[PDB]
Amino acid sequence: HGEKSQAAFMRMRTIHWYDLSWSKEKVKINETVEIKGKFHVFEGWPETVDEPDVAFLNVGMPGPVFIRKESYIGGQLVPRSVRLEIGKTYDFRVVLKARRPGDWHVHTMMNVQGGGPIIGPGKWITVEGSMSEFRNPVTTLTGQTVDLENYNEGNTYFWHAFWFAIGVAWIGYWSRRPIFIPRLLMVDAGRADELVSATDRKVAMGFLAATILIVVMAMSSANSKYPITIPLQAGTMRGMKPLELPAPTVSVKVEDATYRVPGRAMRMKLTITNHGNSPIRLGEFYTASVRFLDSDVYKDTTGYPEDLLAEDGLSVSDNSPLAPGETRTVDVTASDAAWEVYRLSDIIYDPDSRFAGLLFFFDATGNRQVVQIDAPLIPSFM
Amino acid sequence: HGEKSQAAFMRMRTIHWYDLSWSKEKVKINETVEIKGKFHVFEGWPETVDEPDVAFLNVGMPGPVFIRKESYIGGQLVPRSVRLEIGKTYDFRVVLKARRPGDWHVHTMMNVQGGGPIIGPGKWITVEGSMSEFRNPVTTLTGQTVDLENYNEGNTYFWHAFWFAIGVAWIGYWSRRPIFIPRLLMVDAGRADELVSATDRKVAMGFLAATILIVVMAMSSANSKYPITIPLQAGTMRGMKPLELPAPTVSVKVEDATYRVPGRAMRMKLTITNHGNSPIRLGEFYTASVRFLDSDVYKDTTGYPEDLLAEDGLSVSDNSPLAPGETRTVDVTASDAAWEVYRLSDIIYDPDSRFAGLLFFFDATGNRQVVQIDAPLIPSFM
Amino acid sequence: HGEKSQAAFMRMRTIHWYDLSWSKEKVKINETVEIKGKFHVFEGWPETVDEPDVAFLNVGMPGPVFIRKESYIGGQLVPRSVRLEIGKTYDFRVVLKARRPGDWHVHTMMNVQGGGPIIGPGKWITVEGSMSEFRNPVTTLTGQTVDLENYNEGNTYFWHAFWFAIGVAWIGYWSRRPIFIPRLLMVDAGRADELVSATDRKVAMGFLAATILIVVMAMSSANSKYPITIPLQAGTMRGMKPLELPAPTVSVKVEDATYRVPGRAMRMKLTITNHGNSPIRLGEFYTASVRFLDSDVYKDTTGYPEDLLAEDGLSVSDNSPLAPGETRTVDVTASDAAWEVYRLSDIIYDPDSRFAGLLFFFDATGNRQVVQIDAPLIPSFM
Ligand SMILES: CCCCCCC/C=C/CCCCCCCC(=O)OC[C@H](COP(=O)(O)OCCN)OC(=O)CCCCCCCCCCCCCCC
Ligand SMILES: CCCCCCC/C=C/CCCCCCCC(=O)OC[C@H](COP(=O)(O)OCCN)OC(=O)CCCCCCCCCCCCCCC
Ligand SMILES: CCCCCCC/C=C/CCCCCCCC(=O)OC[C@H](COP(=O)(O)OCCN)OC(=O)CCCCCCCCCCCCCCC
Ligand SMILES: CCCCCCC/C=C/CCCCCCCC(=O)OC[C@H](COP(=O)(O)OCCN)OC(=O)CCCCCCCCCCCCCCC
Ligand SMILES: CCCCCCC/C=C/CCCCCCCC(=O)OC[C@H](COP(=O)(O)OCCN)OC(=O)CCCCCCCCCCCCCCC
Ligand SMILES: CCCCCCC/C=C/CCCCCCCC(=O)OC[C@H](COP(=O)(O)OCCN)OC(=O)CCCCCCCCCCCCCCC
Ligand SMILES: CCCCCCC/C=C\CCCCCCCC(=O)OC[C@H](COP(=O)(O)OCCN)OC(=O)CCCCCCCCCCCCCCC
Ligand SMILES: CCCCCCC/C=C\CCCCCCCC(=O)OC[C@H](COP(=O)(O)OCCN)OC(=O)CCCCCCCCCCCCCCC
Ligand SMILES: CCCCCCC/C=C\CCCCCCCC(=O)OC[C@H](COP(=O)(O)OCCN)OC(=O)CCCCCCCCCCCCCCC
Ligand SMILES: [Cu+2]
Ligand SMILES: [Cu+2]
Ligand SMILES: [Cu+2]
Ligand SMILES: [Cu+2]
Ligand SMILES: [Cu+2]
Ligand SMILES: [Cu+2]
Repeated sequence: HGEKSQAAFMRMRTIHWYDLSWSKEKVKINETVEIKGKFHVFEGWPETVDEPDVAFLNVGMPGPVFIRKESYIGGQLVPRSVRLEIGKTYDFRVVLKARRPGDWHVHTMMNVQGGGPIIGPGKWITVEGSMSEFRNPVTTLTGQTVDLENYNEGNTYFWHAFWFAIGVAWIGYWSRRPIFIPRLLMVDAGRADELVSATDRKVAMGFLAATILIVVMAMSSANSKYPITIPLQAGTMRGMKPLELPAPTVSVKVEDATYRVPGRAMRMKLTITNHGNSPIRLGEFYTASVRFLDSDVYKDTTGYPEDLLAEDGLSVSDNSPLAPGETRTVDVTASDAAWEVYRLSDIIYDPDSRFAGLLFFFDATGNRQVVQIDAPLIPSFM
Repeated sequence: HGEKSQAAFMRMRTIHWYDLSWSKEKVKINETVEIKGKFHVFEGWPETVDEPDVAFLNVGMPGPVFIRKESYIGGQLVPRSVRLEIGKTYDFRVVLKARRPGDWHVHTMMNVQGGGPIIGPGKWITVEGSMSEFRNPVTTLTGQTVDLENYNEGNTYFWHAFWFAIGVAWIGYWSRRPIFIPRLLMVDAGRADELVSATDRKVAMGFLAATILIVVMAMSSANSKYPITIPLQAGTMRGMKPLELPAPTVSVKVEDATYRVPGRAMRMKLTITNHGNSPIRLGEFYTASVRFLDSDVYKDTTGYPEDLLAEDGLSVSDNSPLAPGETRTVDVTASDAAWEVYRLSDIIYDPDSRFAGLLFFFDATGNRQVVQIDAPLIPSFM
Repeated sequence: HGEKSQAAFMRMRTIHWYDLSWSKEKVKINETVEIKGKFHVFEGWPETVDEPDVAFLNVGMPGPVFIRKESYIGGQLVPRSVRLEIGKTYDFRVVLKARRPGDWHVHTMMNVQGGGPIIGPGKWITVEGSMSEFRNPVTTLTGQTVDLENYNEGNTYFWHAFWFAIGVAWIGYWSRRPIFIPRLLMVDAGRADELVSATDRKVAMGFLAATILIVVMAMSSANSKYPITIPLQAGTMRGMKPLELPAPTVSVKVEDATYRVPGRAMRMKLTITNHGNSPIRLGEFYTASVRFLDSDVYKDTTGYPEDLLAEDGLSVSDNSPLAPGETRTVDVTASDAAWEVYRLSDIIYDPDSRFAGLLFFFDATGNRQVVQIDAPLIPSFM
């Protein structure tokens, strides 16, 4: 939730999430779900979004209904912010543990500093069980195993209640006497010195000394109880390993790209050159989490969110085997209610009417090439 | 105009504009002139100029004597700011349309954010005709063809005059009575409440209600008249395609570079190694829009501004065919009044006495190699 | 001095200084000492240190006990700040001239803007002689040879004394009369106009006119005496040539890296793959200026500061010739008091417990390969 309201061109021109898998659709409490996939950083990064020099891989959900057990970018655990390069592709994996029952829309997201949220496709996952069964065991380097759900709760309650009680007692010591009107009149009359006695001064001195001594003793006792402590671990982790992918033996030029403004579709003229890899055929156009597929060339079998999957939303004028070398100019039409449901038609309000997306080409043997396209998008009103 | 006053080293060390062409020297009104060329970004970019992450290709002229019909960087239209990389070469093309008659010095420039203006060579172009014949037709996506010279002029005049008249009427309603002295005396005397009557309150209420209602009705009518509107299109366009140029089979090292301070020339010792490409010969040294040529090796036939063209300003101690492999140390002398006219001799006031420029080598067949040189420049006073 | 107090991980993860040489250990006054070596910029640059876009090569010493005659980065003189790229290796050379007698700990350092100091290994150098024998001759472009120790000293003294005397005379002219109490009483009594006479006004006018005229005449005389002047030369020098080094035919993966917190050592599990270059053997681990060596494989003969040299501080479970192709998992133990002396054990207070260093592999013929390792460092308390 939160993507439909984001500018259409910003969603089109930031990060592209390609083949994704979810290990389970329905999980029990304390069971783990794995979300893996690839994300590509668009070369034409918008200028109002800072470069992903400081980026964090996040899980979009209405709260800690899951707990993120681990997250890996390129096989490396990433508990901190990371640095990503423009134009590179990265594998990502996220292992989550179920905490609260219910149906949850879970998304993979990249939070970018100086940019904001970049939400990926969301999937509905059902958690069955009771929240009381959730456990979060962690073993420390000191040899102690604790449960993070209730660890250190009683100590915090005790100390906060103790200090609150001390403050309440300090206020109530003075609250046993007339408070506001008689004291104000006495101060106005010049009898302020009569409002504080020697016993009050002794009580204040005792309160101050007891507070300081208790703080010192509590710090000493806490140090004795936990002689091994480390500061909070923070920093930006550089040197993320990107994917070394086969360059596309397929070249695609966008002649024109238009959308009818009333409109639930997008149309584009494309010149495609096959540089080998056998006769190929376009099977899918990915724009903003929406996948328009050509049923005759490719069929999704990964449980891609159906609200974002158009099984026959790709209409190519001529989708015949493009013999290696053939340069065919084709008119592709990406049509689906998701265009209007995911407010991609709101590119009419955007201060930049340019789109970007991914095209997937398959040969007879099923090998897939990914081609990256970007162009300006012209609205049609006649 | 405006380059002679810019620091000499800043002009030497920012952008180099090489082979340029102008389609016409004399044009009529509504006729188009094309300026094409190449620009190279110097690797040793000055630190006080921000990197050209946000750069705009501009035309330097005393105003809209021309209208910039289009501009292309690397074959791509660039109506917005663009991103350029240090050390890369780009083709540029600018098509302008003549608007006002007269002789105009036209320059190609790169405005760089956090840096300032980078002016290129200027050429004198004559426009013949009358300004009243200039037309700027534009066809909108709604099917309307308009002339940008006078489009929406009457509407703006009408609305501004209407609101100015309303304000004048509001002031003049109160201006029919004594204004300053009697009213001031009455307010001082305590008779302020007598200065505003019930009729005045009713008039003020009517003015407020009429203003609000007129604004609302005008907005509704404007929306009805123009139901299709888009916001201003802005942004920085990345992914500019640079030139893939042959690396210079010629290696040049600058041993020493000196200039006499009184002085109208510059001298340099150079070690040149030919790595193939047949016997070569230096034909031209480009510094800051000034081209020093060796008449025996090369002759300009592009109509390069004569104030910046020194046909025999390159004197090479030995400019004989440098057999592939020969490593000759030569003393080159670049001499021309342009050195003093374009205030390149003002490098003596610069907080950085280092120069940069381009050397052009030609073989027997006429093939040209471009070598890029940079060195510190030492003034000579004895 | 000043490195032991710097965070251990910051010292481990910034710049690595490898093979270094000092021309002399004991020098006389006016004699020169050359310090050469290589420095590598770590790829995982810490986020709290700005990238070395503006870096200066500096000499760490308690003052001008030496004078830095020259400094070269990649064979190019670097009197100004320079730009360095992450992940590149550079040669550096520094020629210093002895000025003051005594024993001096001299370090090579890289000052990085927005980062702070990066100190390299320090060496003790003895200077014998008298400071009065030190000379700093410099020949100007005007044909004058001067000594920078005493040049322009007398002129500065004369002008400062002259202006101070003028100010003292101005104060003392008024100081001959009663100063504070009688004047205050007269001003309070309303007799302020009697405290300044016409002669005082004439004296003030003469002082003002003389000051302005003297300033103008002094400027004119200084211009006449030195008709050739240049502004201060400043700027950041880009285009530093890095080393083109053989990629390591040796691959090393860090399985685990741990340190006992009481502790004077560090332990690591490593998987090493030989990709040719004959049977190899680990001979040295460089962490933070500390070099742990395996005496049986390599011996230092460069006079590396002994406080930072552990001749037998590298213990490899199996350090037998790793036949090209062999993938051996070995347990290496780097032990030395320098770990505690140079406060590398203070990584326990660091907000980032990750280390980086260099491994040196030698074959039978003595050829050396440098492998770069980085990992998180886990403290052991049991
Ligand atoms: C829950 C209260 C709201 C917020 C409390 C915030 C800070 C505390 C303020 C007052 C503390 C001192 C009590 C008054 C002097 C406590 C005090 O003096 O009690 C005797 C009073 C005074 O004697 P008197 O002049 O002969 O009688 C006048 C009132 N009948 O008599 C009483 O019968 C008791 C009345 C006082 C009861 C108020 C207690 C509520 C405060 C404790 C709340 C603790 C929880 C805090 C978080 C919400
Ligand atoms: C690092 C330097 C210290 C900071 C400088 C200021 C220090 C001030 C000193 C007092 C100067 C005022 C004159 C008072 C003369 C001595 C003095 O302390 O008198 C009591 C004064 C009231 O002043 P007075 O009676 O008119 O003074 C005349 C002689 N008694 O109250 C206080 O000082 C505050 C309340 C009583 C203090 C008891 C200790 C509790 C507070 C400290 C914590 C102790 C427990 C430590 C935990 C381990
Ligand atoms: C061009 C004027 C300069 C700038 C104007 C700026 C804002 C407007 C100020 C005054 C408007 C109300 C007029 C006075 C009450 C208009 C008004 O009350 O007119 C009757 C006056 C007053 O009657 P009275 O007391 O019996 O006579 C005294 C003056 N003789 O009599 C007149 O004979 C007319 C004199 C007033 C003429 C001034 C008009 C100029 C202002 C309109 C300019 C519009 C263009 C604006 C942009 C420049
Ligand atoms: C979103 C919330 C609204 C903002 C809150 C403030 C609103 C204020 C309300 C009035 C409170 C003061 C008491 C007045 C009582 C009602 C009232 O409006 O009285 C007239 C008052 C003068 O006060 P009064 O006579 O002593 O009031 C006693 C009873 N009449 O003048 C005004 O309110 C201003 C001038 C007359 C207003 C006429 C409408 C023109 C202005 C609004 C635009 C209407 C056209 C819309 C275009 C589509
Ligand atoms: C070294 C002094 C410290 C700093 C000086 C800073 C600025 C100068 C202040 C005073 C200058 C005017 C002198 C007084 C009027 C100089 C002046 O009027 O001298 C005659 C006085 C006054 O005559 P009187 O009323 O009959 O006698 C009263 C004092 N006996 O008599 C004297 O016997 C001389 C006393 C004055 C000597 C003070 C001189 C010190 C100042 C010069 C220092 C220069 C070095 C500067 C850097 C440190
Ligand atoms: C660029 C524009 C200049 C700045 C504008 C202000 C200039 C002010 C002028 C004076 C106006 C006040 C009326 C005084 C009338 C003329 C005048 O100068 O009178 C003397 C006034 C005192 O005023 P007054 O006697 O009541 O004036 C009545 C007629 N004399 O003192 C001063 O002006 C200051 C002290 C005397 C000046 C002598 C010259 C020394 C200062 C200047 C440097 C000269 C040497 C140059 C070196 C090459
Ligand atoms: C959450 C836990 C709540 C803690 C509650 C603590 C109690 C707080 C205040 C008690 C007020 C009694 C005032 C009696 C003066 C009532 C009073 O003033 O009585 C006259 C005495 C006469 O004493 P004397 O013998 O003639 O002279 C002194 C030596 N003999 O004067 C005084 O000066 C008596 C001073 C006594 C002050 C006691 C207050 C100390 C409170 C510290 C509390 C510590 C916090 C808890 C620790 C875990
Ligand atoms: C650029 C175009 C210029 C537009 C010029 C607009 C004219 C402006 C002001 C007229 C002043 C007349 C004042 C008469 C009070 C003169 C006045 O006060 O007369 C006494 C009346 C008595 O009226 P009554 O009948 O006894 O009671 C009300 C119901 N019957 O009192 C009032 O309260 C009369 C109020 C009348 C106010 C009229 C002003 C409205 C002006 C709106 C202009 C709209 C803008 C143009 C639209 C395109
Ligand atoms: C470090 C070097 C130190 C320099 C010391 C300079 C001496 C400073 C002040 C002298 C005070 C004498 C005051 C006499 C008034 C004492 C005074 O006021 O005497 C009455 C005269 C009467 O003169 P008169 O003839 O009747 O009228 C004028 C034409 N004839 O009035 C005046 O107005 C006299 C004005 C004389 C003022 C002289 C002060 C000029 C000082 C400039 C110094 C230059 C700096 C050094 C250059 C290298
Ligand atoms: Cu959602
Ligand atoms: Cu992409
Ligand atoms: Cu010009
Ligand atoms: Cu260049
Ligand atoms: Cu030291
Ligand atoms: Cu390194």
